[PDB]
This record gives sequence, C-alpha cells and structure tokens, in this order.
Amino acid sequence: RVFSLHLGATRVVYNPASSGETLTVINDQDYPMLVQSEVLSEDQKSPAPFVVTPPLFRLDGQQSSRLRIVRTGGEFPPDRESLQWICVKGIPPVSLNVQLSVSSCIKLFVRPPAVKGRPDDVAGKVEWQRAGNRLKGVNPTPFYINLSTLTVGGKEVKEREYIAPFSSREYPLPAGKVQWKVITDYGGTSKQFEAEL
Repeated sequence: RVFSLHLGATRVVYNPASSGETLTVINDQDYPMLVQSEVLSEDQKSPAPFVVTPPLFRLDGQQSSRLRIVRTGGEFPPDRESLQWICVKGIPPVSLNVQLSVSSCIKLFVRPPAVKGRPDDVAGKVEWQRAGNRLKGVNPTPFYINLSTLTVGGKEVKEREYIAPFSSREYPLPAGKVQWKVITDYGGTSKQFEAEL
C-alpha cells in the first residue's frame, strides 16, 4: 500500500510582490490519504519562510485539492530568481503491516517583478567555455537554467545540474558545437539553443 501524491505542475513560479501561488495535489488511488506539505531551502535541509494552507489534510481517493503557498518572511533579491522547494508527502490516515510513503519535491522560483519574460526567452544567451579539462556554463541571466538536454559535438554531458542566475556551473566533458534545451515554466521543453566551444 503506497501513499504518494501527483502534483498538478512540475514547478511553481512565485511573485513576491503578490499574495501567494496555488498548487494542485491529486490523489488517484482508491484509498484516502493524508497530505503533508512544506517549503524548504535551496538545499532541501532548512525550512523556508513560506507556509502551505492547509499544511496537513485528508484527501479522499480519486480526488484533487488545491493548496495555497504563501511567503512569510525572508529576504529575496529584487533582480534575480531564488530557488526553493515545495514537498508533498502522502502519509497514512503475529502481524505485519507495511506502508510506502513518498515525498514528491518540486521547484519554487521566486521571480521578482523586475525580472522579465520567460527563462527560455533568454536561455540561448548562456556561454560555454572550456575550463582546463571540463565544461563551464556561464549564465548572464537572472533565471535558473534548468537543463533538459546538453551535448558537445553531439555527445551527451553527464552531471547535467542547473545553473543559478548570474552564475556558473561545471560539467564533466566526455573525452573528445554546444547544444542545449531547458524545461520551460510550463514543464515542456524549449527550442534548441546552440553556440561554439
């Protein structure tokens, strides 16, 4: 018997000049479960200054509900995205009973109103350069670059981690044209981008 939620989206984009965002959880098993929800640090370790309403509730089988995520405090740059995590845990309402209890996490991007358009509007601006034997992605933009695809000379790059706003990330270069695509705000995939080096 397994208690996990399906989420209605693959990420949330949160306006900090606004009053909150919603997220849909669906239970599509036959049995009831208890949904618990929290918001965490970029690291997934500490708590974030947000709250979910409701934090803990019963959701009948074959059913959905919409949660409210509300920022509570915290300092956030007015000029770039800041990443957080919303986590949704399905908890249950000589013998051996057994339960599988899952915690689905998605990304929350705090996107100040000064930061404009969509990440994929400007994801093509990302520069790749060799750094000794490795690959460096340098991101001149204010959006996380959440790589859905990355290759050099057609060959695929392992350790494909996202790039923070105005920052860089490194990658193992398979031995021997950089191409890439990002996950969009809708959870679809972007047009292909391409550059040299």
